[PDB]
Amino acid sequence: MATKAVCVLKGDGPVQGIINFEQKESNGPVKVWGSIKGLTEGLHGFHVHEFGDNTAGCTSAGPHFNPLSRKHGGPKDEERHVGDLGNVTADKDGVADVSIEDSVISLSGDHCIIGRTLVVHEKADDLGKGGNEESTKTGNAGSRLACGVIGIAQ
Amino acid sequence: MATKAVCVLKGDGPVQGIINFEQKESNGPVKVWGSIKGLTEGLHGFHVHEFGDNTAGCTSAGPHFNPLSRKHGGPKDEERHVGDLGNVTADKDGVADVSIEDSVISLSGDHCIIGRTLVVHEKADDLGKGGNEESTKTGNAGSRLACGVIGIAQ
Ligand SMILES: [Zn+2]
Ligand SMILES: [Zn+2]
Repeated sequence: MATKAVCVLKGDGPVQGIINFEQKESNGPVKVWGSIKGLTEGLHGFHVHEFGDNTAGCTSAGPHFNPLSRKHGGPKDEERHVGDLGNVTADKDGVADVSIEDSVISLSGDHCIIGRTLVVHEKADDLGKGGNEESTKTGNAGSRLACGVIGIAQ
Repeated sequence: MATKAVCVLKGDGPVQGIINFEQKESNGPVKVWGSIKGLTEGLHGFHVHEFGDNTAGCTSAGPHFNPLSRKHGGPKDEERHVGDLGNVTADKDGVADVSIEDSVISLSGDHCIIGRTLVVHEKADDLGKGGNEESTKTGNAGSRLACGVIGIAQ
């Protein structure tokens, strides 16, 4: 069973990064860390999308991974998509040194995110609190700057 | 339980392709089809490798996916790696039309190839019948020309 995964995020602009995942036990959290560069300073939505399909770049990854058909939320919310990892923050150099721990995604089982797509977005995810229709779907995080398929790692 | 998967192959050179996987029954075969271009005319090894890790390009994909610790063979041989999908054939325009049906790989359970890497190789795989060590490991198929993580598809 997988205890590590990795994702190489690429896109058509300056955004690119490598993100690691580790889950030492299948009943425990997944640690998510890595570095993405090229980002405008501040918050960027950071989500696992349903499909690991990059045939049309980031668009073919589909919507946020949402096997329980919930509304969009922030990672601390009970009402959230499985793929709702919230925001990552880039510094004044444009670098996001990601450090997230999440207990809803998994590397095995029904919430398994291996073979799905991680996407870093153009804007802040409002964590489902924006009061418009879009907030309940995407958090108003805007376009997909860079993405990659989440793969099993050694 | 995935029934469809896709893989976008890319590498440092011109080899590019999209390969689709479909498995309508969990205990049934997998259909594998699509097209790779930019290849030299002739046969190229076509394998699922163990890690869906592209951090160092196709090198970080590691060895052929081999959960049952067998020897390398062709896809019709009973002694084979789970990831041994034989050769694809490129025509004079450098295009390989891939169409195979395989009963050893799966899109679910312990042989599951989602999150691993499909790699197209520089030379013909000798199907484990070239009589040196290298043949029983890699089939002497040589360099990795392009690869991608195998992702869940709609
Ligand atoms: Zn969401
Ligand atoms: Zn092999």
